[PDB]
Amino acid sequence: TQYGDITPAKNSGSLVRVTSSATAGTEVSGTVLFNVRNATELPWLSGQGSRYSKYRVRYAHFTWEPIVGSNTNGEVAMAMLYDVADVTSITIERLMQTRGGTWGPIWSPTRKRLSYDPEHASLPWYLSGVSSGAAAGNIQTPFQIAWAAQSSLVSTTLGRIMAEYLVELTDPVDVTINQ
Amino acid sequence: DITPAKNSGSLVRVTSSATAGTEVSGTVLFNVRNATELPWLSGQGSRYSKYRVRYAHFTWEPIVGSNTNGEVAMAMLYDVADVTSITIERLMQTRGGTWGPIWSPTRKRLSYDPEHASLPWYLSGVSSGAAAGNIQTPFQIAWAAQSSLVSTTLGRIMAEYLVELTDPVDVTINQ
Amino acid sequence: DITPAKNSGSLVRVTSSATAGTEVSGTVLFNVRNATELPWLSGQGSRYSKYRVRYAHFTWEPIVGSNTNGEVAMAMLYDVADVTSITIERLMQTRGGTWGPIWSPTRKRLSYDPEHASLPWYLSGVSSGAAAGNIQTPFQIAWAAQSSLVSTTLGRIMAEYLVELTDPVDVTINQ
Amino acid sequence: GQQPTRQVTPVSAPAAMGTQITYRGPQVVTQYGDITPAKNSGSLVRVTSSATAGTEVSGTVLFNVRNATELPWLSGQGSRYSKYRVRYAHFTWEPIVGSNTNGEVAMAMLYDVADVTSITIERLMQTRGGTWGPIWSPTRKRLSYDPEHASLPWYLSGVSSGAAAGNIQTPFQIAWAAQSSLVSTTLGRIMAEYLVELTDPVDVTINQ
Amino acid sequence: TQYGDITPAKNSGSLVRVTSSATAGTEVSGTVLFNVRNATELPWLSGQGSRYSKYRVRYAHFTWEPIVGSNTNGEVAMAMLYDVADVTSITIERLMQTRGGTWGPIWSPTRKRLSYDPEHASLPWYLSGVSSGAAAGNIQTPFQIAWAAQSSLVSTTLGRIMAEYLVELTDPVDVTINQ
Amino acid sequence: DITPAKNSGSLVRVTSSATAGTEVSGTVLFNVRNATELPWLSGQGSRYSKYRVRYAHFTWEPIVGSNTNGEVAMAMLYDVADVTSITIERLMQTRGGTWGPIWSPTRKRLSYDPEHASLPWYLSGVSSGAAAGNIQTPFQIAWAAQSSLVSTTLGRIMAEYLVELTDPVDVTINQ
Repeated sequence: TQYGDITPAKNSGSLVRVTSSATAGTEVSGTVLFNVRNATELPWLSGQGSRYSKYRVRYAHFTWEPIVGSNTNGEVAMAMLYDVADVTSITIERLMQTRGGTWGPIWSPTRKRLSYDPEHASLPWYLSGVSSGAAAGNIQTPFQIAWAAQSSLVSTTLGRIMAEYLVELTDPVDVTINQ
Repeated sequence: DITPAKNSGSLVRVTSSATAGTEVSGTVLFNVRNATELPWLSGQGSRYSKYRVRYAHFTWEPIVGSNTNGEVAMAMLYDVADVTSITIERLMQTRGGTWGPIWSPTRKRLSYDPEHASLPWYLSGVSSGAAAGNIQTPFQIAWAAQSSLVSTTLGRIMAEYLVELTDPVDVTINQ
Repeated sequence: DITPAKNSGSLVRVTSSATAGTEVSGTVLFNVRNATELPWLSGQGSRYSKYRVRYAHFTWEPIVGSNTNGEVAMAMLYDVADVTSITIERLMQTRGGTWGPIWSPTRKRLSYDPEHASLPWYLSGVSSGAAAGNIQTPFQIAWAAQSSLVSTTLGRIMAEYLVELTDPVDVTINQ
Repeated sequence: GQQPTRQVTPVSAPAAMGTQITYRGPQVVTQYGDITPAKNSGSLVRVTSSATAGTEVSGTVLFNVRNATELPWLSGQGSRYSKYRVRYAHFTWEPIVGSNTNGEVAMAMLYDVADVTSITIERLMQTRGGTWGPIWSPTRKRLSYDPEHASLPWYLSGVSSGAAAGNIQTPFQIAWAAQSSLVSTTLGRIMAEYLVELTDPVDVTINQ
Repeated sequence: TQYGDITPAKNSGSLVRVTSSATAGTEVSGTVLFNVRNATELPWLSGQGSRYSKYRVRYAHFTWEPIVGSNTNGEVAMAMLYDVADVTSITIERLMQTRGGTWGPIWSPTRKRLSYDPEHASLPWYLSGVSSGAAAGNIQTPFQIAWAAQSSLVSTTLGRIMAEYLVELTDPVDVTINQ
Repeated sequence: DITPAKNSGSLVRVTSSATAGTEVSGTVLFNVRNATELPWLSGQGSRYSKYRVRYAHFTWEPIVGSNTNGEVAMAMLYDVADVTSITIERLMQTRGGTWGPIWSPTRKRLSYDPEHASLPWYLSGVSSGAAAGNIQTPFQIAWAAQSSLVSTTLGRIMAEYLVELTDPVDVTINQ
């Protein structure tokens, strides 16, 4: 197969901004879908997912980016999920029991990054689509990043979750038709 | 253990718009259980659990004279969901886009790219729904055409394929 | 570190002159940020600082019947400044000139010559001006056509390319 | 028996992190060809907090042999040569604040003298060269120039006003953005070590 | 790439006629752009620049051609510039400090010729154009020849500046469109 | 020391006879100083003393629809003197004869045979006379055409060449 058939998208960026609960010390959870179509958290990537039919993730590393001082009193955790249907009960003690679970103090930048395991992809090429539904979801997104944090600080942004990746897109499509 | 089904056939017959010059668009699902456009193949799909496409080539087949005006276009889609907003200009910027005058037999052909199958073996099923559809259909052919003629049949979209089927199943159960 | 964007698309749609037999000319800038004629590509150009063209092939796409009179012509220009005095006879004596009856799909194609790029990597920018333009655009397609028909759309100018982009940039900043 | 179940890593933060820097002097040498390598280092920008707490502050720097504002030393060299090119250039963040402080910083590379608006942290993070981190800590990964992708084999030592003229005289720019709970306080500086090759001498008076 | 794609233009010719100031002993300056489009000083070359899109200079040597006797009292100087914007303050003492600067007595034909340095070209292929402006200028012309002379003689032509070159043109264009 | 000038262009535009079906004939001198049909080249010929043709290919370029009647023909002549009695039937029995329906782009092309140049290097001159002409022109293209249409322009005769020039000369002197 010739050159060009696969287009690599290598870049990084802020996945999400993690901000504390309005009630001091209350865990805050979240789940982020890794898509070429998640325009909210993967803008740069989304602008391309939209113009290609299929895609696959070559590699993706996630890390915690703190933006609060050393005296802050919080904790953070991340793990990788592979079922779009898994969206509840995201607690810290649970992420610490699921694949890649990384926990640490709020002020500390992640040392041992969390990474995608491609050799276990549920399928060769995922679809650049938006069809709602659990099944449809798992066929359009390879994995998700579950996270949970907590802090005595009230309604303050603690930091972000960074992502350094490289994904390959294939089969160009018209932005409009492709939706 | 793996059976190859090699054949060809007419997928669809394209008819001019009621309003001259206006575009007519469409989309065809490529699978072993598409009785409407891939009849011959359906007789096979009906008796095997899984399958995958080895190769598939699509072309334009004219019925009109070289004088007729208008043009055709085709491209490949890989999502049962996308079936709207199809137009020549758009198909032209889509994977595999072929085109040309309506009276002329397509030069370059539209071919399937197995290297990027979303999955090794697709299901010979008929379940409804977007997902259920993407699991049963490797791809679809999007097409659009327009002609100065009115409500006349311009031509057909042709298909030449080789499909590998596997895991035989009683036709009645498999549905 | 270098991303290839391979695709095709319709650049322009050429329409007959108000005065039959009279020539209609035009010029298309080839770059990653040309939303008008290279839409699909623009979505890429918008998110990369630099780029360069690996290969690009242009052709004539007829919409009219083989009976129609007139002819088309294309050539490559390498200066955003030159946009006047374009005529068939002239394009024919310009680098890469292709031509032929209006109803006929171009035989030989117009191809890009990277061996002579004015520079290694062009900027994905939108600044106005001749210079700023030559720094952002590797070349343009000049075309001219004439037909016995009146104010009718003759055909489209097609493009097939492979572009290598580099140095990603946030879409908002890059403008 | 089996392998470990987890991996523990001790982490710690000091009251304040920083860096002392002693200037050793610029390095210049004439060589065969017309080539003459200029090597130097220093402060690029003095990054100071927004008057409105928590608000983002930003900006960009042109890498020029004739940018008397931020690269004064380099200007002296630029004024005497006609052309040049960058061998390497690395930029880095240096904190003046205690680890107690809140905020973050980020920087990346741009290649069009015209792109100088809408600079923000979240946006620099998705731009090539993106580096970032809590404001109080020196930047681990540095920002380096990529000369293999230069648009010009040799850039010009000129000062013409255009946007194009600017891109013909500048190989790249440093975008940066930061925010902090502190108000109108100088957060830190962006340092730079680089090496450029000047060529084709010219009387300074004329080179303008 | 095949034969013919690049057309070599090898020749020489008079660049400029250097004539003295109306006021005895006053330095006279000048700048000459090396273009396939400078019809005033590079006629032979210009007639081709006009019919090609791009071009590059393989080599170019400049020399002083005196046409006044040994008893004449003057001096001449040349140097090479690479910024079209550099056009003022052209004095002899300054050319003698810029690249290739050659100075000598008026009656004496240049011995050590001044030459273009291609390995330092700002760009691979220059444009055969005329768009005014500094930037546009530097993209259409690779370099210029700055010169200055002076002599007790009044308003008399001292000599010429010769040029022996070889430039390669590429991408034919219609003479009219190309402007 | 030897410069190659590679390009193409329109030589002549052929127009139908006043009397339908009647033949229209013509002949084009191929040289570096033919401002009328080889303009671009003239700008080169004007500044070189000698030259020789590396390769030259001529073709028919239609402007009419596939319905139009009539035919075209071309052949190569090697004597400035011969310009009379040109007719299709005759060109067909002459070296390099190409032909075909008027609306159809020539299949086989007319090519120059350098192996038999009457001389190594031809002069870039403009002197009048048969001899003076044969010394300055390596060959000419004879053509003839006829069509059912009346006084309409049928098409153009195209040329693609590579010419080697030598011994530069000031344009003014060289004439």
